[PDB]
Amino acid sequence: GGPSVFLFPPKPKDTLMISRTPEVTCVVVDVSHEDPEVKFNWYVDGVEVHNAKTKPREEQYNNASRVVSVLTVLHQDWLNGKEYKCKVSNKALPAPIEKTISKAKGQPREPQVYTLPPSRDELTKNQVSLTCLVKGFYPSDIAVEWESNGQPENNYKTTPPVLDSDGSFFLYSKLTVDKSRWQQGNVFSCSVMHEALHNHYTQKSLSLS
Amino acid sequence: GGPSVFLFPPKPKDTLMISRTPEVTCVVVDVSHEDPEVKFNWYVDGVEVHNAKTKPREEQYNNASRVVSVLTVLHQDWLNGKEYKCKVSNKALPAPIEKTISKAKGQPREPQVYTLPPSRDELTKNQVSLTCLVKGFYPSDIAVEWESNGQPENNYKTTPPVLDSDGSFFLYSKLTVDKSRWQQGNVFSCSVMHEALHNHYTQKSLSLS
Ligand SMILES: *[C@@H]1O[C@H](CO)[C@@H](O[C@@H]2O[C@H](CO)[C@@H](O)[C@H](O)[C@H]2NC(C)=O)[C@H](O)[C@H]1NC(C)=O
Ligand SMILES: *[C@@H]1O[C@H](CO)[C@@H](O[C@@H]2O[C@H](CO)[C@@H](O)[C@H](O)[C@H]2NC(C)=O)[C@H](O)[C@H]1NC(C)=O
Repeated sequence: GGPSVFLFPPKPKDTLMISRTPEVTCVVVDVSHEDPEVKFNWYVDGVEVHNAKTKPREEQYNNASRVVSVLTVLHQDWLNGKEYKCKVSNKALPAPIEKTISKAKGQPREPQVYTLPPSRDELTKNQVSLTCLVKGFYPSDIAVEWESNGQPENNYKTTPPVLDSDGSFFLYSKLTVDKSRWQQGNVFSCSVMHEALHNHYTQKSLSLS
Repeated sequence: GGPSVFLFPPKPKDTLMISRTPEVTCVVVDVSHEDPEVKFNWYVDGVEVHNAKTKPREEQYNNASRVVSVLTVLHQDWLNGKEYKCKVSNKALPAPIEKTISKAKGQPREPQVYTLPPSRDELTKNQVSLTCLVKGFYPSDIAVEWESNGQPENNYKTTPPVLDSDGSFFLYSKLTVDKSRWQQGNVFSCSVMHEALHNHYTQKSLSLS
């Protein structure tokens, strides 16, 4: 017994590209049956708005319900620091629950992007690691991708952002390719999207030296 | 109203060095005042043991209490996969809460450790990044450190372990030094501790080529 509220920011890639649709998501869990109806009020910088959409009710595994409201946001509103408030009114609540999110505050800093070839030690293995170091960025909302000849690469993993000692963030992205592709002289690229880059996008290349 | 239980494994460095003292920690939060007393029963592979120690009661910020029991463990017991069960008996509980932890199961895999010098692009900055790539290890319990001339370095950060595509883990550790120290020819070392290394320890060096 007891309903709670979680509020999620848009996905980094979505806020950075005008072609994409950034959304903020209000998730209500433990919806007491005795009180199913949930009213959502949305506010952007205090001003109530209405372009939200409540997706189908989902059935939890505890005799309770999950109701999700999704609010489409303007890229520029999000990047400019506007606050999004989701107001959840229920009967099983002493008062409406109000949650709030916004972009992290603080001076945006531009990611420095560095590509690092495999250690000579790794050339004895069947596959090698190509490393993309992304550092010095703020806020931590970022997306990183790898590609070669214009097509996405499958076998890569990216660390979460890590808080660095100067208050900015860094991460690494590791791409794994067969040693044969590397040694031939194939060219690989690390793409980085972040608000503090020109056109929200930079890429750095890496191939055999 | 309602008491819960969290169970924490020992610290990686502690299980790997015989000189250190690995402990498992049973944390009880929301200790209903009406029922303060908490009895701890500890079990190692089902066998009850008694070398635990209950640290001073702490006062939460919700009219409830926090009681912590700490169990000293044998390095080899932990690394061999023995299960640690913490049994919390309280009056405000329908039944004693039993929680359980053990080392992650699965074939231990040896970390491959690779040191990577700064990208040539970074030599235009006042400080440079020295990168230690640690990959292919299992389980994810690991510790990484940096040093030069036998002394620990201050300015480094290590990513959490990341699940790689073959089911093993990797991480990176980034050491930041003034460009001047790098270019002079100072030698830096990345130390790695993990159960699947000989003597639970390896290190790799990195200096100007
Ligand atoms: C699922 O939750 C509902 C409440 O949301 C439980 O229902 C109530 O059951 C009590 C009997 O103990 C009745 O007095 C209430 O009037 C019921 N309320 C409603 C809205 O039906 C129900 O018992 C729960 N299901 C299970 C299997 O435990
Ligand atoms: C802190 O928690 C205690 C219970 O752990 C609360 O105490 C009880 O208060 C009710 C009155 O509403 C009494 O009928 C009970 O007998 C009390 N129990 C005990 C063990 O004292 C107490 O009210 C809480 N403190 C605050 C400030 O809310």
